[PDB]
Amino acid sequence: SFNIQSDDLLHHFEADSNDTLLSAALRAELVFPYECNSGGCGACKIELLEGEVSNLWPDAPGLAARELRKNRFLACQCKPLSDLKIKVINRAEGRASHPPKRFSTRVVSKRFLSDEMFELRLEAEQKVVFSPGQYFMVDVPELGTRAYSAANPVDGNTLTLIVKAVPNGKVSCALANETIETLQLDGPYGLSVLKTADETQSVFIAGGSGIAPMVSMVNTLIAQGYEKPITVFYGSRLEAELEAAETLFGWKENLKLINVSSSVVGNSESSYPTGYVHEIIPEYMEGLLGAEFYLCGPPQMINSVQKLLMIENKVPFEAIHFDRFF
Ligand SMILES: Cc1cc2nc3c(=O)[nH]c(=O)nc-3n(C[C@H](O)[C@H](O)[C@H](O)COP(=O)(O)OP(=O)(O)OC[C@H]3O[C@@H](n4cnc5c(N)ncnc54)[C@H](O)[C@@H]3O)c2cc1C
Ligand code: FES
Ligand code: NI
Ligand code: NI
Ligand code: NI
Ligand code: NI
Repeated sequence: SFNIQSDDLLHHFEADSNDTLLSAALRAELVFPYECNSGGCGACKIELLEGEVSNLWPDAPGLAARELRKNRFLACQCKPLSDLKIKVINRAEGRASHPPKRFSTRVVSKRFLSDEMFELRLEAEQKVVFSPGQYFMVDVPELGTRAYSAANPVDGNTLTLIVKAVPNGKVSCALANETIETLQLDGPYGLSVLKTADETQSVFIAGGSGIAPMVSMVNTLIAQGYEKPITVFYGSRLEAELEAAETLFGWKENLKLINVSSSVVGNSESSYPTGYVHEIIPEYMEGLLGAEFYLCGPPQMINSVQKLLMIENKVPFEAIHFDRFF
């Protein structure tokens, strides 16, 4: 156990040799800036002042090469080799209600939603807790560990994942194609979560695997009797996934699913608006004044929709929740 000190933190904390600095801080009940826990966003960046560390992923894109030369690391990609003194670069913007914990699961079902998208249902030996919008780190031995979002409302010892098999992707393709009886998880993690307050309505915008946290959040709203409008914009190049989306969300009168197809040929025998979600949203924007927006999944879409909302319209930063998968 190594002692980790920082003037930027409320108190020092211990880190086990097997934890990253970010994981250890969160288990120590500290607020710590992060978003993705996956080396892409850069939010968890630290400067190493005293001590030695192991860099889990030198080529992590969340850090510029110049920053590495200036003794910076990503806390989510950094393990201590000694007691440390660190500087936390960014201001922390939120704290999760449930802290991350390691636990085992049994895979109780696998179901293909389309050629590339499938649903896993997992069972733990104790209740699986999270805030809808959060994710769990799923390890596949000898291949890697990746974040996957809860796709269910919180419910006993269960967890649902919705995974897209990424071409040449190590972990997602293994989850798709292998028969795996047990999975070791660590979570929940994540700060982009369902919130209900003074918003006029809720708007959920995703593409591909980004559907997963949307299903948890929307189905939670349905279960909890949310009465304000819920609008889901969902895009894919594969119309089989748009069709799958129709079955994934629960039903309620105030829920509208707007599937948008960028597919080359017309499939499914159900015509959708064509193009990309950032092309379709503008004709709804007048009616979405005051919404809470949740943006989930792929970079091209989150980038395009972010510009649409904050530049072309006047949606404040505070009304938008970013869940970037990188
Ligand atoms: C917050 C968050 C939530 C997510 N939720 C979902 C979800 O609900 N459903 C879903 O399908 N996907 C989700 N993803 C994406 C998912 O975590 C994987 O990135 C995706 O499944 C592809 O992983 P892969 O191993 O198959 O592909 P790979 O291309 O083999 O690896 C995926 C990414 O990890 C990079 N990488 C390479 N080496 C390492 C390393 N040592 N450590 C970490 N990363 C490395 C790769 O360069 C690549 O960019 C989420 C991602 C994030 C950050
Ligand atoms: S939380 Fe570490 S790079 Fe995103
Ligand atoms: Ni102490
Ligand atoms: Ni404390
Ligand atoms: Ni809770
Ligand atoms: Ni455009």
